[PDB]
Amino acid sequence: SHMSKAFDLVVIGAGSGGLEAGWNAATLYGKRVAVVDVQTSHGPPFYAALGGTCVNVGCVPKKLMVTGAQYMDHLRESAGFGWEFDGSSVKANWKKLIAAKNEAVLDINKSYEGMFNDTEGLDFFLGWGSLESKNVVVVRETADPKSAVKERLQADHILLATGSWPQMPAIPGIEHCISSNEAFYLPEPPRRVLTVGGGFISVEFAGIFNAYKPPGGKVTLCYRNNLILRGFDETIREEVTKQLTANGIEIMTNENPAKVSLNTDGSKHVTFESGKTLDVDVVMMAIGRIPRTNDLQLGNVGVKLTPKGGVQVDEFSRTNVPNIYAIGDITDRLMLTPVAINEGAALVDTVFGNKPRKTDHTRVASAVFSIPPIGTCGLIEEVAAKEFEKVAVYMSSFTPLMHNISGSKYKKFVAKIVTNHSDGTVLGVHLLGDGAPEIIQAVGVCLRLNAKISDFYNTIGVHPTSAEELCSMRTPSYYYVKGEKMEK
Amino acid sequence: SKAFDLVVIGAGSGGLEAGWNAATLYGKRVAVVDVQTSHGPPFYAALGGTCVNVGCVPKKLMVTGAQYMDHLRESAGFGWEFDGSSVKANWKKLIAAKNEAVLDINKSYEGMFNDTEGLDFFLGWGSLESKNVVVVRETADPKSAVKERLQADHILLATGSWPQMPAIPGIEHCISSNEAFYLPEPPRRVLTVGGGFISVEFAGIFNAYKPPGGKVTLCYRNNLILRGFDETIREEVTKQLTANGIEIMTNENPAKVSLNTDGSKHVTFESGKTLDVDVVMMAIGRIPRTNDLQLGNVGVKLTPKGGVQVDEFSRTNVPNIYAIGDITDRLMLTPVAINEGAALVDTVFGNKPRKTDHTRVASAVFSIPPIGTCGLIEEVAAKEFEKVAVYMSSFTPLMHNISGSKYKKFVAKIVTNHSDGTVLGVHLLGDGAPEIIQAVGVCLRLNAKISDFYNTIGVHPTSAEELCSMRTPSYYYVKGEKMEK
Ligand SMILES: Cc1cc2nc3c(=O)[nH]c(=O)nc-3n(C[C@H](O)[C@H](O)[C@H](O)COP(=O)(O)OP(=O)(O)OC[C@H]3O[C@@H](n4cnc5c(N)ncnc54)[C@H](O)[C@@H]3O)c2cc1C
Ligand SMILES: Cc1cc2nc3c(=O)[nH]c(=O)nc-3n(C[C@H](O)[C@H](O)[C@H](O)COP(=O)(O)OP(=O)(O)OC[C@H]3O[C@@H](n4cnc5c(N)ncnc54)[C@H](O)[C@@H]3O)c2cc1C
Ligand SMILES: COC(=O)CN1C(C)=Nc2ccc(Br)cc2[C@@H]1c1ccccc1
Ligand SMILES: COC(=O)CN1C(C)=Nc2ccc(Br)cc2[C@@H]1c1ccccc1
Ligand SMILES: [Cl-]
Ligand SMILES: [Cl-]
Ligand SMILES: [Cl-]
Ligand SMILES: [Cl-]
Ligand code: NA
Ligand code: NA
Ligand code: NA
Repeated sequence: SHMSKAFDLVVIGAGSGGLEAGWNAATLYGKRVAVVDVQTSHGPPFYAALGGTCVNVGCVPKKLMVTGAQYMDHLRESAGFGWEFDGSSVKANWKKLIAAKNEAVLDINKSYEGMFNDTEGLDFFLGWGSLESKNVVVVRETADPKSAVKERLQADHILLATGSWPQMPAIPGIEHCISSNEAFYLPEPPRRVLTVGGGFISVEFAGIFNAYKPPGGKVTLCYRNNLILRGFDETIREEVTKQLTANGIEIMTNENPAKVSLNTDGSKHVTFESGKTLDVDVVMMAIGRIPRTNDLQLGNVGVKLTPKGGVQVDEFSRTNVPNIYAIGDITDRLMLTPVAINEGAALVDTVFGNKPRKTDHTRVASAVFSIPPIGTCGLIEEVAAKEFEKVAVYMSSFTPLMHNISGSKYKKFVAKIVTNHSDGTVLGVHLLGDGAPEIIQAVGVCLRLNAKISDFYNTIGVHPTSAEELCSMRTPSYYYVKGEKMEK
Repeated sequence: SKAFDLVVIGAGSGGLEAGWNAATLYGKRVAVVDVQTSHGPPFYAALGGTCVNVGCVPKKLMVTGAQYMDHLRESAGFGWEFDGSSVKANWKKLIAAKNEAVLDINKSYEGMFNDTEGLDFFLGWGSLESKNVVVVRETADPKSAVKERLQADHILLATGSWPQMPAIPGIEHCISSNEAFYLPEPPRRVLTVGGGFISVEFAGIFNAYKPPGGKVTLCYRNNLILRGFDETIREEVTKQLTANGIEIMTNENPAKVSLNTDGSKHVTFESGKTLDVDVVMMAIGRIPRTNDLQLGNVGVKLTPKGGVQVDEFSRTNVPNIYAIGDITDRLMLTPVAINEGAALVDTVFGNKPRKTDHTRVASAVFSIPPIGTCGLIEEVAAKEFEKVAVYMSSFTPLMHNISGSKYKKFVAKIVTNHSDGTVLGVHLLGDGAPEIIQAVGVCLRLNAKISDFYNTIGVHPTSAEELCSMRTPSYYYVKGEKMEK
């Protein structure tokens, strides 16, 4: 006999949260830390890898792809500013985009491999981790619990940071579908695609495919309810629909796939609940992400799950079992890279540092890299209204000037500030238009600072920008007093 | 004769706000005077002011059109394929395009005049006849035909500013930005003389629209362009403009310009260096526009510098004459004039004294790539506070690894008061900087601490988020001296 490798902390999942935790504990509390993940670089079969979802199959590569997409707009829009070239000569090369995105992701993988190798107290382990018991973490050959054990890891504390995975509805033909995962690796651009879901990934991939589809190509997005983007400011959801339609993407609302069968030429025949049908080369299922709890064998130690099925955790990320924590998408709060980063740091502060700290989950700034994009932070009006007696809304939506010249007149900029009209505290900011995501960041700081609308208007404009619009609104566009919209 | 509550000389940023606010929010009767109704030669500025006619609005659009130079090329990295050899930058098309945008705002501003009760527009040149009387002559010549005398309870000087033309031999062969907005064809060779934003912004505009064998040279008399801006940013913007083909001549200054028979220009510098160019633009400064105002008649006092003298409340030495905007010669910014012009009206036709706050004012340079800035630069803060800390981040973003523009570093710097952690200045370079900085302005109004920044959760992926992920200073200034203690 001989000893198992021993750690202060073992983290399952080398992603947005786990990596911040592992890093913080190794470089700032002098701890020995094990991080398990299922591949060392991006791609099939498991897509996520060293770096996590954000890095291999999320924020980073999609943003490249959305930048890739924006050139369709750019090239068209430049004629207005006098640019001339052979429009007939223009083709959008997917192969070449993917190959770019790929090796860029690979550099991030390779770069984090090197940082493990270079950081004393931080080691990586390739495989599937699970819980044999409350202080033992087994790393196995595959997700199957009968796969050969690779190593047993003795751990004082255990960090569950496995993230989330696409939710695939049980319908006939679901095997004929794909997910965000596979989208990143289509070998050639789909000609007709249907993205299923009215959420941020679907809306996003739609514009991507929209830009890179060949010939008489068509992109259809569908949503089970009236209006895409549940959770976002309601003017934005409408504007963004009209703008997605304008770039030639079509929206199916109050529609939901019920089955998919294969056509004899390999294409996809989709029947919705309503009897309706649609033929596409690809069906991208993007209807929700579910916490990834199944391979962890949490039964072995009895970690309680919420009804929705995420790892239940207190405001400090602790499970019903001492020394086991969870952060990030597996917890089913806000599914965002920076919330997982801020969650892991805080956990490590709490447990290894002198300074206990908990993640603030309100007033989190976020974006949607649609074309144009949304930038948002804080409460939307319909929520604000329920919880505050008097709520004011300030609004503005010129179609901006450059887009009068550029040809895309359909490209509005909406800006919205939602306030507690009783003292003027800004509860929420909601934007759609070019630069929206870049603008919203400091608004985050503003909110954490309890900024009042008076603080917004009293600050002096930067001209000429779209952001200056936010310091020009002084008169409310309308209100809500106890629950009810009014206007005066 | 005609007579009024408020008479405004200059239908510009400051004055048209002043006007409208007095005329609509207070029911007062108002005159506004300008020399032209729409944009362009001969007077360039016109109804709408500098910013609309020959300022922010037109340059923004032209810079937006320059950027497509960068855009068209960077599209390749993302797999866009097209015939590169068929690419032409059509200047006349952009100028025509810019001209209708500007023309339209003019027209609708004249639309606001004919729609609005008790605010009237007057064509011609304004001048102080008497402390209650404004003459509108037909031209700047103070001996020309009177068109109106306007009886003026209160008077407003908002005639803006004008390009400074140094009195060197053959100065007459140079243009300023005014003419630059109207050039019939894009120069093959251009010298922009000046280190400030107007010179820089135009440098890059001509750089994109230059015909095939062309070259944009910029000169500054001192060592580094953009005095007043963050130094890391000045040095970077310099390296990045160089990589995009614009030559920066530092430590050089024109002593004269003489005209060649083919129309071009022979620029001779103090150093004895010479360079031949198609156009010489002069953007070395902008002066108060007070020559034509006939101020002598009442003795409104100007300073040593030449701007009308004013207190915190825009008031001149002469009771009931006031001055806002560029004419006063502080912050030369459209939104500032607009703030000045409206606090004025509130402090004069209402409840509360209101003073425009000149500090911590966010601003931008629309260079390629753009700067956005707010609050103090580090050297100035090391002279007022005892422990200054500098927070720094300078990666070349990934989209630019893929793009081909590996030289496109994003710079993000926070200057702090290290004793309490108050942020005093935030300086940005890179795509988006002018948009990012706006809400930083608000922060700086709410007393933001460096920790108020790191504690806010970032939006990913954005450049902005870098402002929210700096916790350890890169270096310091201790009681004057720079170090990493
Ligand atoms: C398509 C897409 C686009 C997105 N775009 C954005 C965006 O633009 N901005 C933004 O803020 N957020 C975005 N997100 C969200 C962001 O990716 C996630 O919120 C974040 O990556 C998850 O945080 P996490 O800590 O839970 O780590 P994760 O990265 O999700 O998980 C880490 C790792 O756990 C591993 N793992 C799973 N099971 C095991 C096993 N038991 N053993 C070992 N390892 C295991 C996985 O391989 C993975 O590498 C996007 C997400 C997706 C899917
Ligand atoms: C190239 C350039 C780019 C610029 N870019 C920006 C920018 O991006 N952002 C920014 O904030 N600022 C910018 N500015 C500066 C901004 O334009 C000015 O600060 C602003 O317009 C000043 O407003 P004002 O009220 O003082 O008067 P102005 O807007 O300058 O208007 C003064 C008016 O007075 C009129 N006038 C002059 N003499 C008389 C007379 N005797 N009788 C009657 N009328 C008269 C003029 O015709 C003019 O319309 C830029 C300026 C230039 C030159
Ligand atoms: C240069 O600093 C780093 O790149 C190290 N990292 C830090 C500080 N936090 C992370 C958060 C999320 C991810 Br995904 C990656 C990091 C990286 C990192 C690299 C290697 C091992 C752990 C963390
Ligand atoms: C279209 O904007 C308006 O509602 C009227 N304006 C206001 C409120 N402020 C201005 C500040 C600077 C300038 Br330049 C222009 C305006 C316009 C305006 C237009 C015409 C006459 C007076 C004011
Ligand atoms: Cl292709
Ligand atoms: Cl759905
Ligand atoms: Cl041309
Ligand atoms: Cl100079
Ligand atoms: Na190591
Ligand atoms: Na303002
Ligand atoms: Na942060």
